[PDB]
Amino acid sequence: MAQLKGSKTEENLKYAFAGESQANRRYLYFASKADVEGQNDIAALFRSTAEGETGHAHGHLEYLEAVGDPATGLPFGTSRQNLQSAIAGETHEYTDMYPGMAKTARDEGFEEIANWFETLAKAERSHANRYTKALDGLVD
Amino acid sequence: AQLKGSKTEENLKYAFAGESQANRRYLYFASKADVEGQNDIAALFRSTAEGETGHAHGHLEYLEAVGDPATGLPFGTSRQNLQSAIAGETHEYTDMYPGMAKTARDEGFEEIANWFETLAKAERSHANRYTKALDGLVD
Ligand SMILES: [Fe+3]
Ligand SMILES: [Fe+3]
Ligand SMILES: [Fe+3]
Repeated sequence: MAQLKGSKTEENLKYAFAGESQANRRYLYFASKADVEGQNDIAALFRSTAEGETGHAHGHLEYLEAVGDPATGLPFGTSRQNLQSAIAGETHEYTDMYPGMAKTARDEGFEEIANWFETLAKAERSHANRYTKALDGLVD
Repeated sequence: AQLKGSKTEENLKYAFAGESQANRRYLYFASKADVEGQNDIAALFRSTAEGETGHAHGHLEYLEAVGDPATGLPFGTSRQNLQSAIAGETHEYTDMYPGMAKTARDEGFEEIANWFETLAKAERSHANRYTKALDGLVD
């Protein structure tokens, strides 16, 4: 638990959590590509492996509960804590991250990617708003 | 304008990492809600997680033009995807997880060291299954 704070192992858990999260997403993408190809056994293999990566990421997050949410630095655990962290993250995404990435895409000559980032800014704003209403009505 | 070597390429990789993590985080939060009996909050975290799956999917579609953010290798076809997955998993079981276990043991986190060692063994097994699948792929 707490002796983790400020260690290299803390940073390794965060890195491994990021890698495992991405591995799940990547393997599900690969599974859908296998679906389209009619490669049903390969698809099923990707999905089974992706499920293993979910368990791995879950374990990393269990350990990180001692130090804070890797996306925000905020405590996590209870639903009130979780909503507060998700709100903070989402708010940062819609106010700064995606609009900044949109502007840069546009200025580099990637109009469609800029429009995509703007679509995502709108999406995260809707997430942040829904989470806030949920927290506002929470009875714990 | 070429995506390869652009600031936008790097931003798509970063955004992909963020979106991937957001889905894992929100699913974890959904399980905490389930245990507390906050079933409406659980459903909101799951719904939101599904949105983040879409976002990650779209970032990956753009990154197909440049390479797999985990390995730098091409992806698209099952042959390419297996090859990339094998390369990533091999890095994790030979280098990443053993390095992390050594640091954890050195810092006195013995349980965590063993966790990373267990994961190294799991990724080796992943690599081996993907290699078998690639070997018999009808392509
Ligand atoms: Fe894993
Ligand atoms: Fe969101
Ligand atoms: Fe998102």
